[PDB]
Amino acid sequence: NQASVVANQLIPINTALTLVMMRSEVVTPVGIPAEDIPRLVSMQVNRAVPLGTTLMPDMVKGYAA
Repeated sequence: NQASVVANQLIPINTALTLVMMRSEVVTPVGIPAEDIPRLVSMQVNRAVPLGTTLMPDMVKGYAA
């Protein structure tokens, strides 16, 4: 079971991510892993991502693979 980066807090659109708005939890589908948690710091999202939402790389502008 691979853990992904789920939203730990209410992340609004046009806003940067933070350690507080990130956590390691199992979810579906298998998106971004919890290994690049510090690499996806202060990353602006294309849309609004609420709590309990798999963080994908396609949505994260700048983050690829």
